Formats: sequence, C-alpha cells, structure tokens
Amino acid sequence: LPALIDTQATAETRALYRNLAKLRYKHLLFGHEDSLAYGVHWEGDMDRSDVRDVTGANPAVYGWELGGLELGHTANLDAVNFEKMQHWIKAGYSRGGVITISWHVFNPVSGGNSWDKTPAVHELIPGGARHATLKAYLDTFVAFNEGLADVDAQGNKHYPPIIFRPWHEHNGDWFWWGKGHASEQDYIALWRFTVHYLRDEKKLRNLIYAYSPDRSRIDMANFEAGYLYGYPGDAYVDIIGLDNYWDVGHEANTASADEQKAALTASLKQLVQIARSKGKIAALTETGNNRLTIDNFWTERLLGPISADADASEIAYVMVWRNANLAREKSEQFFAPFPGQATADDFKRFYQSEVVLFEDELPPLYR
Ligand SMILES: OC[C@@H]1[C@@H](O[C@@H]2O[C@H](CO)[C@@H](O)[C@H](O)[C@@H]2O)[C@H](O)[C@H](O)c2nccn21
Ligand code: NA
Ligand code: NA
Repeated sequence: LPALIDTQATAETRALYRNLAKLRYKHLLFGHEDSLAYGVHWEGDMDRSDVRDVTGANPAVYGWELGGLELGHTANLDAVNFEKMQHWIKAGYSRGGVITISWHVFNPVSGGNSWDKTPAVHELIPGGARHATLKAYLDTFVAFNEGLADVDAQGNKHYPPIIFRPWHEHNGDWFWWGKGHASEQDYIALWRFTVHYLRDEKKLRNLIYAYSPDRSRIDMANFEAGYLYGYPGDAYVDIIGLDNYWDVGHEANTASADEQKAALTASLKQLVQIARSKGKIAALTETGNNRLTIDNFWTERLLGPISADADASEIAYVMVWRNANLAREKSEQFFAPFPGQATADDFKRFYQSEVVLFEDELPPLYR
C-alpha cells in the first residue's frame, strides 16, 4: 500500500518498494557500506567482501558513497574508483541485491570536505548566488546514473533502482548542511530542490528517496518533533530512515547497556509509527559498533532489541558502515567482521536467523 513519490518510477523501482513493504513484517535485510570495494585486510579483488568471507553470503543491501563526484574526481573521498563502483553496483543488482547511495558533498565555498562547516546552504538553494553550483553538482550524479544503464534487445533502457539518501544527519551540527550552519527553512528548500531537480527536471525514474536524521540529537521524550526537524514533507520522502550509532554502544553514551537496548527498541518503534502514519517504509539506514568490541554485538545489541517489539521489527533493513582498509587508512575503522574477528561467529548467528536476509535468500525484489 505505500506509494513512491515518483508516480512514474520504473517497473523495477516500483517493485522494489512494494516488495520491501511486504517483507518488512517478518524480515530485515542486512546492508554494508563499500562492501565490494575493499575490506580491512584486502583491496583490489574484483569480487570479494569481508561479509561474504565470514558468512558465505553477500549483504542484501549495498551502500555506496559519492563524495568527490561533484568535483569531477576519478575516485570518491575514500579512494573508491567511480568506474569500478558502477560495475560493482551493476554486479550486486544483477544478483538481486539492493543499492543505496549517500553523498558526503564537499563544501563548495571553501573547497573543504563535508565536515568543513563554512556556511553554504543559503547560497546553494534557489535564489542563492551558488545555485548554479548545486545544479552542476546534481548533474554529476545524473551522469553517474547513466553509467548504470543497460539497453535491452527492444531498445529500452533499464537501470538499477537506487535508494538515494542525501543530506543526512541534518539535525546534527557536524556537516555544513547541519543545524547551526543552515536554517531549518533553507535545509527544507535544499531537499525540495534536490527532488524537483532529479525527479522533475532531469526525469530520473529509478530513485527512492531516504530521509535520515541522527538519533543522538533527538530527545527521546519528544521523538517525533525531533525527528521531523527539517522534514521536507511527504511529497519529498519515500523512506523514513534513521542513523543510530548511539543506542548500540557509542563510546560517549553513558547509559547502561540495558538502557541502550531499551532506547534502540523505542527509537525504532517510534520511527515505524511515523512511517505508518505517513504511508512510508522505515529503515535503520546507518548503525554499528566501530571495531566490533562488544561481545555478541549482532544478536544481543541489534537483532534482540529489533525483534523485541513488533513495531520496531517492521523496519525493512539495517545497514552498517564501511570496513576501512588498514594498509592505506591508518585509523582502524570497521563495522562488519572479517575472518577471525571476535564477533565473526555471532555475525554468523545474525545471518543464520530466519528474520535476517542476506543476498542469498532474497526473494525476487524487482518483479
Ligand atoms: O563515523 C562513522 C560514520 C561516518 O564515516 C565516515 O564516512 C566517510 C565517508 O565514507 C569517510 O570518509 C570517513 O573516513 C568515515 O568512514 C559517516 O559520516 C557516516 O555517515 C556516519 N554517521 C555517523 C557515523 N558515521
Ligand atoms: Na522487518
Ligand atoms: Na537469515
């Protein structure tokens, strides 16, 4: 019964959304960022994943990241070559996996990265002096998306559906599009333009739009109000997402493990209730425990609290962040295990659970 904001979405895109809406009651798709590009201990192989090395299966959802595309770079901000990324997206889609894309856009005013807080949103939105820049930036994605297309024997063009998740964690103050650096109304104008430009002016038909505040900056006593800070309206959002590293053991969170588990369940319950009221689909669009230091992280801190409540359980997917390559990134950073890592057997159990789906047990999502 949920309907996409693109009334003309491709058959495959419509089918994905419909099939997520059906499977969410009894299942949870697992996702991983940059999962085919590299792992903690390897880079270069054209068909490998840390996740598959542990479980024998690829993630169901593949996350990818565009930062740097807008600057005409050959590779993204983490040195993922864009041509290889296009081939990895096509490969995952060909196996029936789901594609999601985020975009840590560089600061156009200073040339710094997304964490450079020099104000820019007011200049980028319609009427702003740098509005031409925003168009040029979005045009680089249009071009990237064309490199994902195939043409069938009858001459018809086909694309992978993409869950496009821009301008994330906007209730935080860490990105230049965040609270304190952009007004709420300017953020909304930025989001609305992004949709109007891609969906209406450029006529992309293979996008599903995901909204993703950060949990850590929402007051649990007033969840809906906090979640809806900067919300652009139901005509602009398909997935009611959430980035929640906080309730899964973030080092700065002084709450007890039991309080954290209760808060994870409550956050996802309320997320799902918002989605239900709006006729959308909810998802835990980012989470994880950096360096997987928590014993039985997967079953005790993620799956248990999700499965505890039948509302919380109605999220469609959960994605964890990237497994940065040690040989080149000097800071150890990873969110899925690799063989021999302490949580590997517990991640096998997470995989094995009837609820959780990896690529190998997905139904046909695109028909
Ligand atoms: O802090 C973890 C994660 C963030 O991770 C960063 O992601 C960028 C882009 O891939 C990368 O260059 C950095 O090295 C680092 O991995 C990311 O911003 C993500 O959206 C998020 N949200 C909360 C925590 N993270
Ligand atoms: Na679910
Ligand atoms: Na399973």
